[PDB]
Amino acid sequence: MEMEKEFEQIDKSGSWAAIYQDIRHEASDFPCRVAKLPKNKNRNRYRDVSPFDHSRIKLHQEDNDYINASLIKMEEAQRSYILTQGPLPNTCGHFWEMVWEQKSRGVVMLNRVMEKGSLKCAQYWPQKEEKEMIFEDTNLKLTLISEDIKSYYTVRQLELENLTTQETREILHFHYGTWPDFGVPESPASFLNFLFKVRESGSLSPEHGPVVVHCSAGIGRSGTFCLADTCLLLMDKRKDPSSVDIKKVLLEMRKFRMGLIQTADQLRFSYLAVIEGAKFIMGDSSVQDQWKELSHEDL
Repeated sequence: MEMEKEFEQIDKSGSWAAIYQDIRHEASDFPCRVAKLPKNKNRNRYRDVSPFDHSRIKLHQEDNDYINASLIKMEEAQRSYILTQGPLPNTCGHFWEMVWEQKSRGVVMLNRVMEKGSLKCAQYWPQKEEKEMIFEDTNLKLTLISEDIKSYYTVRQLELENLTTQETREILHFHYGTWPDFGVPESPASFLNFLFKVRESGSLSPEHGPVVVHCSAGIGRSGTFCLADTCLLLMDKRKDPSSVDIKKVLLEMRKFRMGLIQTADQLRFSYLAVIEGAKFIMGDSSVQDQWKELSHEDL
């Protein structure tokens, strides 16, 4: 309601850039001293994207507990997310160690391994059933069990095994294939179709650890995904769309990780996705079938 009136106003006055820059100016600034230690330079994909000390995920290793990953703990919405960079060749074991220790059930990947001619993410999961991966540094084994390939995204079932204890867990991998770096999804429908696939899996349940969300830096596409989900959840808990202030929610999220949402068009898209998703939240169940058709997932 109030967010739709605000959307129309911003969009008629052509002021998304100024709205977005105001968010950047008001965003929190907290120290990232661990991320900037010399021994961690090769654990960071981007010099200017670091986790805050207060919200960084710590590995349960005695040597070096550092990974470029942040816990976004949304107190009012009662949902947590782990946002992280795309793993590097030397941090793939750390990534799966974090998944194990945090008891996550789902991993949401919003990028491709190669984008714009460069390698934006290591190949951190196995592409063939018969070629499992072993992470010797963290003593974990990862096997591809099956995969469901749709036209613009893929859902994989992985088996993660702690080789120390021989315990195994099913991890779901939700891989969005058509969301360009620094860009927006092709439509609200295709974004929402994917988001509700993650939701329906149970991966966002409070019974599990936080879902792990990443793109290449873990702030732009990842921030858009989490902002839309949190806004929809807030509206759902209250059953009241007009009670949600997207910009306040984004500023709250930015207390836990810098730079969430990287462009004014990604902010604008977040409004579009939440406004459209509100139709489902407020009881028009049939719109989910509409998104599935408009997303052309079965092509």
